[PDB]
Amino acid sequence: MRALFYKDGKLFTDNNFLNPVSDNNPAYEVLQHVKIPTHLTDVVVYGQTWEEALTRLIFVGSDSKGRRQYFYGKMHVQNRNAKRDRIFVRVYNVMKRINSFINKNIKKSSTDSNYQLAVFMLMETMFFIRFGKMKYLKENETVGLLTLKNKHIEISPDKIVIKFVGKDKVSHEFVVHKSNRLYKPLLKLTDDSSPEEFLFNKLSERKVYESIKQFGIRIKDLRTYGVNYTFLYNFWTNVKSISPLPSPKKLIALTIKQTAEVVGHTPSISKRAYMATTILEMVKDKNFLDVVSKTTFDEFLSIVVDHVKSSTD
DNA sequence: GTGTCGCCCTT
DNA sequence: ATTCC
DNA sequence: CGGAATAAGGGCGACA
Repeated sequence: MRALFYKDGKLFTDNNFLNPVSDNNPAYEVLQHVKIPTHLTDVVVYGQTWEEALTRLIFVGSDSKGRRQYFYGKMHVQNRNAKRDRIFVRVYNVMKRINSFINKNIKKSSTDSNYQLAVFMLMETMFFIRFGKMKYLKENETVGLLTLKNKHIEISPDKIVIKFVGKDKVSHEFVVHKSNRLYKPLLKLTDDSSPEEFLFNKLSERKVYESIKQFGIRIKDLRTYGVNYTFLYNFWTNVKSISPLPSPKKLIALTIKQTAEVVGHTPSISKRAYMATTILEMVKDKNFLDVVSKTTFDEFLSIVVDHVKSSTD
């Protein structure tokens, strides 16, 4: 669709606002259905009907820091939500490969990029930490996995504590005890003598992208997966543990709250942006609780994966 | 090859 | 993404 | 619970 330029209710083909579109351009219908936020500038509106806008990019504008902010139609958003079912199955199906890659590489020297990649994947599948692009470190002092420095790693004789300030200035602490798979290779990777150096000093964005590619997923998919995996573990444990069973509502709520606290974000975003939609609806089915009764977690996980498989298509 | 940018899209 | 409503 | 408002993340291919 053609990008039209918006000024004071009016649409133009050029960014200098010298060439107006016709009064019957279909994007004017779009403007009847959406509010252009007053805080955005340099607004671009796509030339399309409202029906076409439902599934597409509608408009873009610059916020006060000059960032381009994109607004999408409701069906685009719904189609986005629907993907999480598929992502959840896909990661489950590739986890054994990821663990095989970790185990193969985690015995190498700490200066070997393959070792570092192994430790990156292990930390990620254990803690679901965000990728950590350098750009937000520079722009906002934001730390994620790739931008961890030795300063963020605190070594005690019993434990290792990873603490850093991540997206939206939300502080995070993850603890790695002596008995953890991760403890030895993390202790090995960290350089106490160089607080300001990156932990993953032989990695880069490109090198991470190239390595994750072999598993058919992105790093953020490991986070989507971990949220669901964690919800399911908690759901199972809850059904199995709490003496008088809470109401349905109360149980889902408790499970989300627990899951969101492990992951480090709000219950609201956990459900809105991470939980697979089919998982959520199957957990409302009162016929489901009985299936849970006498499963192992893996049997339980395996039934959920199968139901999500046959319900995504 | 590297570090960054610019666009798109997501949380 | 958090916050607010 | 849900959703509006707006801030700031990730993914990917191209530029310097």
